[PDB]
Amino acid sequence: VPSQKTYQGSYGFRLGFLSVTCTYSPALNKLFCQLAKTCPVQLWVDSTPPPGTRVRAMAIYKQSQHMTEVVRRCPHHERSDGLAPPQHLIRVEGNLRAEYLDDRNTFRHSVVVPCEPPEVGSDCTTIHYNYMCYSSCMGGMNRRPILTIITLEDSSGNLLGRDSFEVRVCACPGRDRRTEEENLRK
Ligand SMILES: [Cl-]
Ligand SMILES: [Mg+2]
Ligand SMILES: [Zn+2]
Repeated sequence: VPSQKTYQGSYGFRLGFLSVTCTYSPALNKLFCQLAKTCPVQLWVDSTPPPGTRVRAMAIYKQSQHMTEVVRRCPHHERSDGLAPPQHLIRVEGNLRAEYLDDRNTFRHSVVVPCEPPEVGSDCTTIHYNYMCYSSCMGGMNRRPILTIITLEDSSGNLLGRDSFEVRVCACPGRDRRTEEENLRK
């Protein structure tokens, strides 16, 4: 099972977050988003990682009883940008250099882009992710919560930093965030 251990590493790596289409709960460390819509995830570092640094996104099941199962789309949502394979839950929007990878040992999917410097007008680098299947989809996540694990890696795949967040893909992310936050209070 892929580690979800937070690891700021030598570069001080950590994530930040911004009709609601995507909303992040700091209290829950949980992103709520609509199907296939833009999810801006910010990459923050204290110092600039070397040339060739890469950023990988991968989904895992949050519950220990499901951690060994590969997160994939349900059959219905398999059937596009002509780049993300139809089985991949997570895709990147707006990056000409996205790589879609299947682990040969674990069968897990991931998407990698080069680590780029912050865009003009921003103190951080933002990646736009899309989630291609609902949390509730029978045959896919089937109501099981997931984590997205973001790893900062060197050009050879070695770990430089790690952070993570829970995700719910749902039709009414603002309402679902409110319900889960109010339920946490009560
Ligand atoms: Cl659900
Ligand atoms: Mg955090
Ligand atoms: Zn689905």
